[PDB]
Amino acid sequence: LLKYNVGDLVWSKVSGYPWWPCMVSADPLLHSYTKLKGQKKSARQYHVQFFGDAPERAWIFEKSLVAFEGEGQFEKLCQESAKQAPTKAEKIKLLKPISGKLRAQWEMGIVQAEEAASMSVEERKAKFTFLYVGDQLHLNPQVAKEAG
Ligand SMILES: Cc1ccc(C(=O)Nc2ccccc2)cc1-c1ncn(C)c1-c1ccc2c(c1)OCC(=O)N2
Repeated sequence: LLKYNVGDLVWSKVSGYPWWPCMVSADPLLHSYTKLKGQKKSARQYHVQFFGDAPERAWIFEKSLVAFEGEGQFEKLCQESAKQAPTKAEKIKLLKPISGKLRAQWEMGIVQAEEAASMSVEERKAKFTFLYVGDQLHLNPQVAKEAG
């Protein structure tokens, strides 16, 4: 019984990065969207797209995913992440807001993710799925137009 499917929106937590808005999707080369790392039931991964103007994709462990509703969740995510931060500087980094080009990308991503959330599964899959030209990842022409 899978928690997510292609088109579902999630927040992803990767070490060294803030919680990021994402959408579960199929890996363009592997053609799967979920896997068991080492065939262990506890190490399930999902393939996700990271929302923003500079797109990326990755296999993220399900344990590092929280279903996405909106930016309102973000404050509590940082708080829960800082609660178990093994350092005070590590807790300061998590509670402090995002800066630089990363902030710009994160806000762009929140704008696309909240639009995707207001859409149905098939509408958001048709609009936000990355277009792949051989080995190049491109943003959907419409999404690229709305970003820049
Ligand atoms: C999966 C990935 C691939 C490559 C890179 C990468 O290139 N990182 C890097 C770090 C320092 C200097 C230069 C490059 C980061 C991630 C990455 N891991 C976790 N998160 C949250 C991301 C990520 C961060 C920002 C955006 C993003 C994804 O996608 C949409 C977008 O506009 N911004």
